Amino acid sequence: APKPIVDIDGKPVLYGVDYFVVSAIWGAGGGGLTVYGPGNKKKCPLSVVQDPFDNGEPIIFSAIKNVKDNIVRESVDLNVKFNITINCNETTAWKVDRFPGVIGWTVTLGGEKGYHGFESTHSMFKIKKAGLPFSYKFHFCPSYPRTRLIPCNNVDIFFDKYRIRRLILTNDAKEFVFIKTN
Ligand SMILES: *[C@@H]1O[C@H](CO)[C@@H](O)[C@H](O)[C@H]1NC(C)=O
Repeated sequence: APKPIVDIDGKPVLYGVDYFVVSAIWGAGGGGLTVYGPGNKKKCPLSVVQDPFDNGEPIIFSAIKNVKDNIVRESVDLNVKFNITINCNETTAWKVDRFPGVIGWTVTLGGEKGYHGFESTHSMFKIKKAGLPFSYKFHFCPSYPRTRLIPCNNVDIFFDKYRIRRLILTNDAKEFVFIKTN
C-alpha cells in the first residue's frame, strides 16, 4: 500500500478534514491556496491561486474510492475542494479546464465530486512526495477513463498578465505541505 500523506506535524492526512496546502518554503515561495477571478473587471469564474503570504483557505480532500481508515495516500486519485463561501455560479471543487486570459490548462473551480464518465475525471488529482522536507506535489493523470484532451502533468504556479499566481499543469511542479486547520 502507498505510503500515507503526512501533515507538517507528522500525523497522516485524512479525507473529510480541513487542511491548508502551503508553500513548503518558509520566509519565501508564497503562502497557501485560495481562489480568484480573471483580474478583468469580470468577477467570475474563479481559478485556484496561491496567496503570496497567508496560509489561504481550508481545503478538503475526498476519496474517489471508499478508504477504510480514511487516510489519504500517495498517487491515489482524489477530489479537492475549498471549504468556503464563494459568490460565483460554480462549486468550490477543483478541476482542470481552460481559464480566461490564461494560456494552457488552469486549475479552476467548478469541479465534480466522484467519478462518473470522463468529465468527472478532470476533478481527480494525485498527490506525490516531493524533494523538500514534508513536501508533496499535485500531479494530474486520472486513473479513470477520460478523453485525450487534457495532458497528464504536474501543477506549478504561473504569473499571468496581472501578476497573479495561477495554478496550471506544466512540466515543473510546486511543492506544498499540509497543515491541519485546527
Ligand atoms: C468547513 O467549514 C465549516 C465552517 O464554515 C466548519 O464547520 C467545518 O468544520 C469545516 N469542515 C468540514 C469538513 O465541513
